Amino acid sequence: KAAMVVSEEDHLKAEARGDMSEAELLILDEFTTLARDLYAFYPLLIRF
Repeated sequence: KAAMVVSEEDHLKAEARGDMSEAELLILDEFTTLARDLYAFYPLLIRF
């Protein structure tokens, strides 16, 4: 998940043309999802 979101972000940033902050909003929702997944699993992972 982290790899995909970061890679789409990098491709977006490379393709600077046109209105991009919309796709950045979509990827920021995806990143909020990803950080939520991290704060769901990584606490148990750290404890383990």
